[PDB]
Amino acid sequence: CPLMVKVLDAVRGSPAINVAVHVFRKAADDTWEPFASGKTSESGELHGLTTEEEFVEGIYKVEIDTKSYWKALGISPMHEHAEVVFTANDSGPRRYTIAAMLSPYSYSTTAVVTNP
Amino acid sequence: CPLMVKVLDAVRGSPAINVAVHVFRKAADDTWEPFASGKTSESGELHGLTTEEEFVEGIYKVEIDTKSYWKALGISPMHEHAEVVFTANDSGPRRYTIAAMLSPYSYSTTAVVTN
Amino acid sequence: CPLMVKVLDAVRGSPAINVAVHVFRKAADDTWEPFASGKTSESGELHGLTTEEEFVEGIYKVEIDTKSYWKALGISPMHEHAEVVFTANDSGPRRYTIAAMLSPYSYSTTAVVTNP
Amino acid sequence: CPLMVKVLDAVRGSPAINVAVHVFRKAADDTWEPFASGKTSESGELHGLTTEEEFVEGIYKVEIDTKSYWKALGISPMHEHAEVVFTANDSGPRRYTIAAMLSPYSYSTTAVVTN
Ligand SMILES: [Zn+2]
Ligand SMILES: [Zn+2]
Ligand SMILES: [Zn+2]
Ligand SMILES: [Zn+2]
Ligand SMILES: [Zn+2]
Ligand SMILES: [Zn+2]
Ligand SMILES: [Zn+2]
Ligand SMILES: [Zn+2]
Ligand SMILES: [Zn+2]
Ligand SMILES: [Zn+2]
Ligand SMILES: [Zn+2]
Ligand SMILES: [Zn+2]
Repeated sequence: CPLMVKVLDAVRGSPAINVAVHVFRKAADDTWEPFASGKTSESGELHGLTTEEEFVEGIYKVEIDTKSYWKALGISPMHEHAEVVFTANDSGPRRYTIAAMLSPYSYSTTAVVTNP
Repeated sequence: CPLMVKVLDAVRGSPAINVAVHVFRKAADDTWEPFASGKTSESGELHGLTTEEEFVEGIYKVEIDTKSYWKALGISPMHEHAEVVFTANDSGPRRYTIAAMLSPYSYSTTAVVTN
Repeated sequence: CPLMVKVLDAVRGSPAINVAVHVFRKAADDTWEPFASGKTSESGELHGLTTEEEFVEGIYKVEIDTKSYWKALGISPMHEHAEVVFTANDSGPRRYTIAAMLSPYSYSTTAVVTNP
Repeated sequence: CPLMVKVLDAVRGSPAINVAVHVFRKAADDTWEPFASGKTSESGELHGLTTEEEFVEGIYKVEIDTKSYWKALGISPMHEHAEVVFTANDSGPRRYTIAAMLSPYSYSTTAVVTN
């Protein structure tokens, strides 16, 4: 995969499973145009988002749905999504994995970028 | 302070000094409206952004400028900004501190909400 | 303070208040020797640990007590403590702030080192 | 694998490759006893450390060598190791993955435990 997203639950120490994810690309007029979407697997991973020729140079946003993921805990989180923005391929053929560790009021994200 | 932002440099182990911060609020037409701005102090802190009256319920984005902060290192980061989005909910005015610990390809943020 | 410790609760979005903290210094025989202790304030901070004179060069461990901090949440955490190790003062005086963002199965810790 | 370790470089945005990992268990006399060791692969992952029979309930420390890892950056880190301590199985038996995202003056670590 040119783009893969992986999500972990830092409260229970488990993959975050069946969670919705939306991907956008910034367009000419400055709006976020819809690019790809899905739900995470049993390992907290979402594979198969895009193709090598669809994944053109530009700026991308990843939105992970969190509103009710912690409902069973009794806590409402800081926002309805966890989100990251990244700039891609100003420089060539590269593959990206976006990794997120999530809690209701805190998260850590990392972009791992490799040249095949 | 209804809203304070504090920024740490996780590569050199120090406050991030003199870095630009812009804050926005989501508007009627779904675009981001300019809300408040300033630059961090000697301690990495930014006070005085807004007032209890201007800071109504809604959805807010904090943008921290990182385009050149890493140059002397010889590394260009994952993106020209670090961005945090939060919802200010109920009833009921709260005070917010947004803390961000920054590296070129990673970041950890935390929102602390009191009252 | 030559040494200050600050603790945040990443699950509830609050300072972590009334939490026990232990500090140790490495000895010759390679055992950790007790060096200072206390409980955090209403701001999640612990001030007054040591003096400039007592805070000599060496290797230090900070232990934050977490066993039952999240009991009211229904979760047992990954360990009875969150711990950090650091190497101190190599040239001239330096002041340290150890900051920790805590959840049951994850944490983020940062050392901020400043020249007075 | 009953125990897997994975290491990421948060400064360059890549897996941490060929880095040394030593694992210990808290012994009778309260000292750390050597338990298992290895080096990370091209993916930043370390598999094959132990067996279901050897990995009994107890307290374990994972030590990641970082002394010379950012020398080429020009910075000396907060300490010569990154360390995680966890209690097992507590449980038992579960499978553990310890993930660490590393910078010179910071780190983030997460234990994922499955049955
Ligand atoms: Zn894939
Ligand atoms: Zn959604
Ligand atoms: Zn959002
Ligand atoms: Zn203030
Ligand atoms: Zn800006
Ligand atoms: Zn941006
Ligand atoms: Zn103090
Ligand atoms: Zn204790
Ligand atoms: Zn311990
Ligand atoms: Zn070694
Ligand atoms: Zn394996
Ligand atoms: Zn060590």
